[PDB]
Amino acid sequence: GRTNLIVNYLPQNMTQDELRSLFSSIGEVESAKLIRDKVAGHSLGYGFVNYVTAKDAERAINTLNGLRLQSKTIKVSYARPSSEVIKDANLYISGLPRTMTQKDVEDMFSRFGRIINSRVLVDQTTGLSRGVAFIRFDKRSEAEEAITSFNGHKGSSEPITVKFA
Repeated sequence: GRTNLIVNYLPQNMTQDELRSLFSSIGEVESAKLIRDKVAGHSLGYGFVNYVTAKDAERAINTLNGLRLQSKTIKVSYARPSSEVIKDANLYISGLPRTMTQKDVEDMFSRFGRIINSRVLVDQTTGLSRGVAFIRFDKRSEAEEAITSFNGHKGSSEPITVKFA
């Protein structure tokens, strides 16, 4: 479920602004970067657009890849491809307590390997923590361990589920 996309063949004078604006128009953007020569200032014509939702990221590619601009036919594609993302040491955890927070959940799983990233899910109406979370590990072996170490647990009502996504 990638949110990061790569853009290039961007017109030479397009600005980090026109980039963002042009990508926001499709969804809601976390951050957009235009790659500039730090010293000389000019656009190297690479763009990184990060969405909040994957939905909108998939939406952006469909609508914006191939967009004709100043004869520049820009290319929108997922920053990470299906070659690498598909091998992420990434697991779904339900059953977690509502009091835990991204960091809390992170530290409690520290003990298995290098935690690349983590997202904790909140409720739609209620808004506060849900007990479901996602966690990415450095390499697979660290995740297996969580699965073996935490799949089933405890004074709470339900057992915690750990398994690959």
